[PDB]
Amino acid sequence: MLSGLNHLTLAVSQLAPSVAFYQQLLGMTLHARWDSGAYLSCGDLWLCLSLDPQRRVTPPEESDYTHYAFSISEADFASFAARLEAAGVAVWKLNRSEGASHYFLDPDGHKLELHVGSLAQRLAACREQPYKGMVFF
Amino acid sequence: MLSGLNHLTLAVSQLAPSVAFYQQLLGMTLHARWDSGAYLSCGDLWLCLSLDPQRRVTPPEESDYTHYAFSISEADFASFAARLEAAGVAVWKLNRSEGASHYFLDPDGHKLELHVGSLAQRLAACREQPYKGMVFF
Ligand SMILES: O=C(NCCc1cccs1)c1ccncc1
Ligand SMILES: O=C(NCCc1cccs1)c1ccncc1
Ligand SMILES: [Mn+2]
Ligand SMILES: [Mn+2]
Repeated sequence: MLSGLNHLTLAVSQLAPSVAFYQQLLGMTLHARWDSGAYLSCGDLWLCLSLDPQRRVTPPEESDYTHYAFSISEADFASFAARLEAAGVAVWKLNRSEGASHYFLDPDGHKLELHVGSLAQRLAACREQPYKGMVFF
Repeated sequence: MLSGLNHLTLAVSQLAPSVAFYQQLLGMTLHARWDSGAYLSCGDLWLCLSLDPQRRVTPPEESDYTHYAFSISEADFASFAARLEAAGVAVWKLNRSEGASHYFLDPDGHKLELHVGSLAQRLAACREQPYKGMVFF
């Protein structure tokens, strides 16, 4: 039986800018680094950066919608988004769904998001206003 | 301040086979499905499957090392891996370079993993068998 997400591994083309982004800009804790990767944590999340020459710096129009959302409080959302903006971090989508969301790109074009709100909150909103074809279990 | 992973969203090319993979084969909990997506949970993880016409079925030699690992206990690991194998689930890696792991593919070629152990346990193991050049902070 699976009990949760164990870790998220992102392939990166250059380790130093990726460590700078996740540790310094995004404030994650750096636990270890080696010649070809790093381990960070963000709350319960175990993040691994893996140096991979096969990683392409990928424009958002050229990747699918797969993405990784980080939790932040409503109170902290706007100043964190403003930090990303000051740092020149690109946005790949505008929010049009419930709960605050900021959609931003990492140095290799990994699609990231800041989101406020849980699955329970989303399901409650969907019960009131179901998406097309929506069924609950 | 970021506090963990709010959700993982995977782009899928065919919604029904992907729901079946995560719910029926992997045992995740299905909460809702609609014409263009589904919401599941795996312990605390919120997983969203999003139907995306841009998603391609991608062989593992064509994608980078980005991957998603799910936690499983030491008692359950081997029999879960063996059932994925008996079900014909494709694989993408064999060498256990980060502990007790089984590497397998979803229907679209998303790179998945079963892993036993926490970040703390991996750091302790790495102190004895470090990756090349490893430093601990
Ligand atoms: O997902 C299933 N089987 C693995 C498919 C895959 C082949 C290669 C990667 S995943 C499945 C789900 C429900 N009922 C029967 C079978
Ligand atoms: O063996 C299991 N599930 C995969 C079955 C499938 C085979 C092919 C598609 S789904 C299982 C056993 C006990 N409790 C929960 C799950
Ligand atoms: Mn999202
Ligand atoms: Mn892994």
